[PDB]
Order: sequence, then C-alpha cells, then structure tokens
Amino acid sequence: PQITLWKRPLVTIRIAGQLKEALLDTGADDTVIEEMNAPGKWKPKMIGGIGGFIKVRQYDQIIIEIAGHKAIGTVLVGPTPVNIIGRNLLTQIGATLNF
Amino acid sequence: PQITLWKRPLVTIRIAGQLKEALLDTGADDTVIEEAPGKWKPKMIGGIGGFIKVRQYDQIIIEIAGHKAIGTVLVGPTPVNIIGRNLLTQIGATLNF
Ligand SMILES: CC(C)CN(C[C@@H](O)[C@H](Cc1ccccc1)NC(=O)O[C@H]1CO[C@H]2OCC[C@H]21)S(=O)(=O)c1ccc(N)cc1
Repeated sequence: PQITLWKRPLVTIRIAGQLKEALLDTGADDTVIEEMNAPGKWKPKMIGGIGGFIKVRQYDQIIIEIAGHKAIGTVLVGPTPVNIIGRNLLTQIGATLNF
Repeated sequence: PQITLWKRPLVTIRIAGQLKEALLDTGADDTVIEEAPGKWKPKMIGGIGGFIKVRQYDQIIIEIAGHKAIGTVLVGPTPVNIIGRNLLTQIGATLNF
C-alpha cells in the first residue's frame, strides 16, 4: 500500500493470533506494544521517548503480521500512548518514505 | 526521493536561514523542534515517558529537504527535532510497502 498522512497511519497487526491496531512510526527505532500473548522468555529493558523513560519487556524473535506482511523481530511490551511499529520491523516489510 | 528506514530518517531543514536536522516522523501528529520570537500558544504533547510542554507557533514557513511547507511548528524540549504529519502531508510524503 501507499499510505498518505492526512490521518494517523494505523493498520491492523496480528501478533500471536491476536488482532491489534498499531501506528506505523518512522520516528520509532523500536516496536512498542501495550500488551501481548507471547509465551516466550523475555528480558527487562528501559527505553526513552519524548517524555522520559519506561520499563518494557523485551521479547525477541516475535512473529508479527503487519497489514499482511510478515516480520519476525524484537517487540517491546510496555506503556505507550498507542501500539507503534518501529523501524526494526518497518525495514523488514520493505517500508520506505517517499516524496 | 525515497528514504529507507535502515537508519533514522533525518533530513536537513531550514527555518529563517537557520539550518537544523530533523526526523521525518509518520508517528508524530505535529512537528516539534527544540529552537524564538513571535506569538505562541501553550500546548502539551505526549508520548513514551509522558508529556512535555511546548509553544505552538502557527503558519511558519519551513523548508524540508528542499521542499517549502507552511504550518504549525511546536517548540520545546523534544530530544530530537521531529517533522510530523502536519508538514509531511505538505511535502507529499507517503509511507510505501
Ligand atoms: C510515540 C508516538 C505515538 C509519538 N511520538 C513520535 C515517535 O515517532 C517518537 C519520536 C522520538 C524519537 C526519538 C526520541 C524521542 C521521540 N518515537 C519514539 O517514541 O520511539 C521510541 C520507540 O523507539 C525508540 O526510538 C526512538 C525513541 C524510542 S512523540 O515523539 O511522542 C510525539 C508526540 C506528539 C507529537 N506532536 C510529536 C511527537
């Protein structure tokens, strides 16, 4: 798809069988999701955003379908204003900015 | 141009002759930069880690990667300068995959 930016670039993702809405976020290095049902082991991590730092659970090697395209990578689970798909997974699905 | 996302999508911007680097950010509703005169309205914007207080300037002419845009620029303690959707739309930016 070609996604214009008059509205928030929100898409449906599928992550461990669950459907969620997430924001395609070119300003995000990392992918941050509010909650997820992955059975794997995880590691505690901290990340900073515009407002300060948060604690997240780092899951590696998570399978996620982003608007039909498969990605397999790191997902951070913690408090975000909205689920964000960052560059670590945008690169995988072949996303570029074009103007 | 086409900008891949292997690295942070940073471009040069220019305000009133003043050069800065800024992130082309589809996740940001509005453009926010760290640096002053003119009329401005108080605003708060939030993301990971909470909210920051910013000054809202309207109808600012900015040049983004060589393309002129006119619109809202927020000014405040953002850790990175951010070109948001309000101005990305004006330079005809899309996300493609
Ligand atoms: C979280 C989004 C819904 C909104 N953010 C835009 C976002 O692209 C920021 C933009 C950003 C970029 C760098 C530093 C702070 C904010 N990225 C971000 O928080 O990414 C985090 C996840 O990956 C990490 O990589 C960078 C920070 C971490 S935001 O910066 O808070 C923001 C919110 C409102 C406006 N108007 C402008 C910006």
